[PDB]
Amino acid sequence: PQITLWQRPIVTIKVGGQLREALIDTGADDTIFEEINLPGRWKPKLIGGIGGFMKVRQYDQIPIEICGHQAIGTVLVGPTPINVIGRNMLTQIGCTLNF
Amino acid sequence: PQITLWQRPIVTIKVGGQLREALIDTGADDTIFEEINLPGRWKPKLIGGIGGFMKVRQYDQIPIEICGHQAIGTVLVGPTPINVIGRNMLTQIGCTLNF
Ligand SMILES: CC(C)CN(C[C@@H](O)[C@H](Cc1ccc(F)cc1)NC(=O)O[C@H]1[C@H]2CO[C@H]3OC[C@@H]1[C@H]3C2)S(=O)(=O)c1ccc2nc(NC3CC3)sc2c1
Repeated sequence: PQITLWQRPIVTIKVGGQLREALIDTGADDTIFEEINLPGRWKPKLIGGIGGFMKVRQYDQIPIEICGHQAIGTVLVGPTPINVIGRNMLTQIGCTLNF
Repeated sequence: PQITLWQRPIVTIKVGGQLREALIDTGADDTIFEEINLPGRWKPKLIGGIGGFMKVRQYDQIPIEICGHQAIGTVLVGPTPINVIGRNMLTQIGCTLNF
């Protein structure tokens, strides 16, 4: 779809067998969710944002469905105030900005 | 223009008579710059992001040029790790997401 920006660009996600909502976030390099339970090994990572840093778990090669489009890639799990779909996944679904 | 997401979507800005670069950030409600000097009255604001909160100065009705497009609106000034153009300005330049 085309999505305008009058409201937060929130879409429906399936990840790890669970359903969530997440913000299409062109300012995010990576994809971050709070309150998901992913399988297998992970690696602790510190990431920076406004406000400072956040410890996350880094999971690699995770399948995700983003508004009906399939992608796989790294998902970070940690205390973000809103789930975000970052460019690592957006590039796989052909998402672009236009003005 | 159309902008893909293989790299950070950074554009050239003029704000307060000064030239800067900033990220087109659909995950940002508001527009934030570090290291700009805006004229006139402002109001202290705490904003949240990953990592926690950040104190900013809130300036209203600030003209900005974003990749050659004119907008006016609220600009927040404070210690962000990267300057961001948020939806308050993106809607005025007709920016949309597409996939
Ligand atoms: C640069 C920064 C913009 C990136 N963030 C993405 C922005 O879109 C976030 C999304 C957001 C919204 C709300 C919220 F509670 C928390 C986050 N917006 C945000 O803080 O907005 C703030 C601010 C703007 O006005 C209002 O709107 C929401 C809120 C309020 C004040 S990030 O979440 O820090 C992030 C994401 C992925 C990522 N991947 C990395 N990988 C490492 C480098 C290789 S580092 C990294 C850092």
